[PDB]
Amino acid sequence: GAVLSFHNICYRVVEKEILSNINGIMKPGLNAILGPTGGGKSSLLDVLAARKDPSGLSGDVLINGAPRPANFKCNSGYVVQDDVVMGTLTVRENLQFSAALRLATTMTNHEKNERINRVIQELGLDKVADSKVGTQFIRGVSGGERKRTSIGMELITDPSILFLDEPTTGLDSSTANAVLLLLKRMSKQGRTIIFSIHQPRYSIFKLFDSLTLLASGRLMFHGPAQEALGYFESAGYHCEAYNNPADFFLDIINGDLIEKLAEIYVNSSFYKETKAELHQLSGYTTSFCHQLRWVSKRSFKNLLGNPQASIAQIIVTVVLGLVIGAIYFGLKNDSTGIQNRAGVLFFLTTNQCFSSVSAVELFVVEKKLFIHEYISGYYRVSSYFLGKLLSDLLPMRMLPSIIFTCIVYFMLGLKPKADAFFVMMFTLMMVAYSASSMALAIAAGQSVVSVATLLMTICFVFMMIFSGLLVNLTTIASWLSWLQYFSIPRYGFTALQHNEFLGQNFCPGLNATGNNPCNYATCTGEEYLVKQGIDLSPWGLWKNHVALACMIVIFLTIAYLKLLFLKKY
Amino acid sequence: GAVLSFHNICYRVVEKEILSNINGIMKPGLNAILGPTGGGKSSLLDVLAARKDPSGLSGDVLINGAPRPANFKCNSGYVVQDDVVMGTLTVRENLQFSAALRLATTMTNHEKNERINRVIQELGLDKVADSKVGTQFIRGVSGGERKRTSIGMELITDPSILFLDEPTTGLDSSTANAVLLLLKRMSKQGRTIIFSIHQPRYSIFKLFDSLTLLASGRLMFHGPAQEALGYFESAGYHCEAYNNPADFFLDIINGDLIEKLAEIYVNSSFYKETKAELHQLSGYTTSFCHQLRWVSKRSFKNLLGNPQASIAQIIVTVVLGLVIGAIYFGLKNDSTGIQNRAGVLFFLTTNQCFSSVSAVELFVVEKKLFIHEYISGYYRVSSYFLGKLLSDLLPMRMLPSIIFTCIVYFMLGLKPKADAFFVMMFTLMMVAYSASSMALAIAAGQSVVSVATLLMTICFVFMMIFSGLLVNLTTIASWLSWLQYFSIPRYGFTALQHNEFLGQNFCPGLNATGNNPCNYATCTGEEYLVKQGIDLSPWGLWKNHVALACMIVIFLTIAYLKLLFLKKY
Ligand SMILES: CC[C@@]1(O)C(=O)OCc2c1cc1n(c2=O)Cc2cc3c(CN(C)C)c(O)ccc3nc2-1
Ligand SMILES: Nc1ncnc2c1ncn2[C@@H]1O[C@H](COP(=O)(O)OP(=O)(O)OP(=O)(O)O)[C@@H](O)[C@H]1O
Ligand SMILES: Nc1ncnc2c1ncn2[C@@H]1O[C@H](COP(=O)(O)OP(=O)(O)OP(=O)(O)O)[C@@H](O)[C@H]1O
Ligand SMILES: CC(C)CCC[C@@H](C)[C@H]1CC[C@H]2[C@@H]3CC=C4C[C@@H](O)CC[C@]4(C)[C@H]3CC[C@]12C
Ligand SMILES: CC(C)CCC[C@@H](C)[C@H]1CC[C@H]2[C@@H]3CC=C4C[C@@H](O)CC[C@]4(C)[C@H]3CC[C@]12C
Repeated sequence: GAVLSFHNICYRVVEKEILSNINGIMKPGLNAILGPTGGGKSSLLDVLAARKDPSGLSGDVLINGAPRPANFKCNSGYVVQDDVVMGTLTVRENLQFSAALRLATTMTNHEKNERINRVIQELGLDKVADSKVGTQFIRGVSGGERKRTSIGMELITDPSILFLDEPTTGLDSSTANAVLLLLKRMSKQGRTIIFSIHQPRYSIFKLFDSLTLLASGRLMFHGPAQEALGYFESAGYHCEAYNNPADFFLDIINGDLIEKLAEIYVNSSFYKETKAELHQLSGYTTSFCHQLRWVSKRSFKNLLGNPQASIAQIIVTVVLGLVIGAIYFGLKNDSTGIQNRAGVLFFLTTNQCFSSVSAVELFVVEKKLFIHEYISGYYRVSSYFLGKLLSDLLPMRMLPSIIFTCIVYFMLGLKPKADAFFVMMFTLMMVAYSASSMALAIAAGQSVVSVATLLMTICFVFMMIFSGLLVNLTTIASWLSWLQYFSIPRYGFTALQHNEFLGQNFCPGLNATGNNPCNYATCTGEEYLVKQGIDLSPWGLWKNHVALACMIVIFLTIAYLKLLFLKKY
Repeated sequence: GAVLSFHNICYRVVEKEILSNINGIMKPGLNAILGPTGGGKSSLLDVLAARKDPSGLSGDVLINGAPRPANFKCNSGYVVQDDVVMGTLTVRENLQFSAALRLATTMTNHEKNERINRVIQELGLDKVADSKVGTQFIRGVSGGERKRTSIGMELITDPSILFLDEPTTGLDSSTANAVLLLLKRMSKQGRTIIFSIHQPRYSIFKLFDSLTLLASGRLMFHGPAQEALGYFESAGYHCEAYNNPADFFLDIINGDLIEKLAEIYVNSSFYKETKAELHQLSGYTTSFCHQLRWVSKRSFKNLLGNPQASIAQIIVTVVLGLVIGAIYFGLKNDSTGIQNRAGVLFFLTTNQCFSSVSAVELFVVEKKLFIHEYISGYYRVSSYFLGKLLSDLLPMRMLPSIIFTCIVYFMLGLKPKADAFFVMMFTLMMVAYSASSMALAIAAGQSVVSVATLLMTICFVFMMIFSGLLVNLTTIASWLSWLQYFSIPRYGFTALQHNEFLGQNFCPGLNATGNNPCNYATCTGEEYLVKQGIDLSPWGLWKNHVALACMIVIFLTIAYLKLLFLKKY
């Protein structure tokens, strides 16, 4: 099988050392890593799996007599403590996704289906193959079945070496025993299993083949688990009956010293033998389009399977549209036309902007899953970005603009032409895309959602002040005027005003005989636009969409560069 | 000491029964309640402590031979699974609060200080008496010390009977052993301790005096913990060595049936004896002002000790004020005066309204603590309400109005009089109070903050539409006009407009010789007000503050009635 031999490890993580001097050999079977919570057990596991940065590593990890290959992460499985499976998807769907992106595309779909069937049969999930996994807060298969599902996702590719972080934490005692019996059955086949656990039971402990006890980043013991109790008893720490030996081992460390125990081990017979053995030993699959298609498919299934959020936004949009159509019904070309028109346009623009602060959750929620799957070799950092946008961003943001315009444009009696209807729709869509893109840029590469939401809201109100309606931008002083070019709402609102007010007359029965509206009237739409600082040329309408497009590109590029330089280790 | 004898309990919680037929006697010592998670162990604990509604209870709880007194909850302590201590306060401060509200006011402060010193010495917290407890996510004393602090808060009043829900869950093994040794020391004094635990160790289990095993709402065993293993072994379920007997007992239930075990117990020698014994046995301190003072003091200390949130809001307010003063600097009485004035007033009003959706967290965050302390007899439901308002609501909402007005009123060149400055300040303060009150009304008596925040934002935008600026309320149709009287921003904005536009002239060099501004000019402020639908009489300014005050009263009363009828059991 495989023999993962680590020798003289020292990891320095501010320069702290969480693993000091750890050497051992993990032969095939069911190997273990025990110790207190603060001990470097998960850290050692990651070090052996190469899921940790090589910066601090100061030792030689050597598998089956040769240095670790570059494709080790891809050829070896790793199971997370908290399952990352997609609740909205069916078990077989998740297994199909993993098979699609990990296994070679040369394999035909029939062969992959056979492989998935084999794995499902082995884990014993055949009954619940076609059932939704569930969020573990939402209803679905049981927690043990979710854990089995994760194990299967990693088992698709026939891994020789398999790592497991806390396989039994949060599971019930019966479920935990079931999981570990399953792992023992897997190990009898020759697959080397390496895992870390917390507070095991003697029924569990009786199944181990090797034991690695860690405390405060030091090696208290490495050897067969059966002989560990004899070793400690020989050291003088006698054990009482009806006491789980694992608890006794932890108790010795707790003191109910550490360097003394480490030296005792160094003088053991299990250390010189291990030294002799170690001295003897020492001296992308898939194309870009495939990744994009599958990640987009998974995202769309997640969107449909959990429709509570999207449906609510659609409902709110429709209700607001029907209310606004009734309130502003029958806009008139009289003294009060200007106020109502400007007000409705302002409201639509700001509603499109402030409703886009819900895009911060697009990447924040799925951060751990993204990191795990990138390290495991599922996909590139580009395909994830493009697919997630194409699935979760384009349609949701493209809908509200269409709904609003179709509902309100003819109830309100706005311009009766077709050239203007689609300009309005396009303008609103671009505003929404730009605002959502700015949200992604700020919120990308973060795990906390609160701060990003606060920042987004503050920035948007500051932008909204510098829109035309509230301040008359021609009045603002020079040393603060330039801030208006950094406003998303300004461009959209200006475009809508240019589209609507060009041609209207708001003076009933002027008769223009004296030709004098008293110069303080605002009798015509063009006069209002010029007094507001807007340009009546056609370029004045499109120099706003140009800016919105450029802002979209800039923000999306920033978000990509933030995901690409994120720390994934 | 005390002998809490329960007999023939049946609790029906939709009519489900989670406790079927449970009888037992809990003599002085260190008694226990074990079983699986789904078993009614916490439910039984609450039933014995009277923290559960008497509706479902169908049995006789009898303490020391007499029915439970009405003041039982006050004379008996109860410790929650998740500690509710205030992190922002020092240990001694929390103990002082509990002593102030639980112990009689007749006791002098010197005696109470001596009592607190005794308790601190007993628990062994003397070293960390003057250290902040911490949130357990923020730095502070260790988790074990927080648990000891809770135990002390309950131990202030010298309870004869003491209840503990999961005293050791989340604690480290060494810390758990320390806590339980402390409880054993307390029990040797004659105090009857009753507690529920999960997955104990044999070191812990060796300390028990009585055992009560529950599974699926049925009594598997009640008797001395020492004899339990012999009982089960006699039943045929032999036990292996190096296995914790608690785990063996749970394993028997897991099956690695229940009615069979219950019948076996009914035929036991520990059941007839208990029946014989049971048959033998059967056949506000403080004034309102004190409560208000102390709850307000605690709230203020919590506000100062965690200043990250308040400081940020103050900073945002100041920054916005200084930006707005620069943008709108030197308002002129010309064609563009009306727009800028109306815009700034609108912005200030809506900023005061939308910034008050952060008040939903005032009561949502401290819901569990409020319920626990009300049931324990700390305070009334009125004193908590008034004190929490007086501490957390009045100052925070009263500051921003003052800051905004003082900064901007003279930079913008608004009315140069004093009568108007304070009208503006008062108007803004009332708007903020009314909006925050409406937030409290909706969010009161809830544990989830998301839904309330969404509702608040939606209601506020709907209100903002019906303000004067965007819609010209004189245009709206009759069957929808009446919705304007339910708008908080409308009243404030109308008041500010009435205060500012009354007397201004926005037509430079009219010369009024022909006396014709063309009737479409809006040459004067009064003309703008009347065209907007506002009343120029002085009553038109104050009929808005009257409405705001009435809304404040209505919403606060609603919130109180929602807290008073909340389910606390
Ligand atoms: C339109 C008034 C105002 O622009 C202002 O000038 O003062 C401050 C402020 C405003 C609007 C909004 N907010 C504010 O703080 C928060 C907010 C949330 C909104 C939401 C909820 N977002 C947080 C996504 C909507 O769905 C639609 C419109 C929304 N409008 C606003
Ligand atoms: N990236 C890091 N930065 C700083 N300290 C770290 C980092 N990774 C580990 N450590 C430290 O190394 C020590 C070991 O932590 P460790 O990972 O082993 O926790 P664990 O409880 O044993 O893991 P698990 O519960 O998942 O099995 C800790 O003190 C931890 O703070
Ligand atoms: N107010 C309630 N409404 C509905 N069901 C309830 C209520 N209180 C308890 N139950 C039910 O009674 C059963 C027992 O739950 P229980 O309180 O004992 O959980 P527990 O794990 O044992 O408590 P703990 O962990 O804190 O020690 C559960 O099925 C629970 O859903
Ligand atoms: C760099 C980051 C922070 C994003 C900021 C980009 C902003 C400031 C840039 C991006 C593209 C720019 C626009 C590009 C084209 C023109 C047309 C010109 O006739 C007027 C200015 C205008 C309208 C620019 C204004 C500033 C602008 C909107
Ligand atoms: C239960 C909730 C919705 C409370 C909101 C109640 C509102 C609708 C009530 C409370 C007090 C009321 C005001 C009381 C006094 C007057 C003066 C009168 O000359 C005009 C109406 C006006 C201004 C009322 C309008 C409606 C009003 C503001």
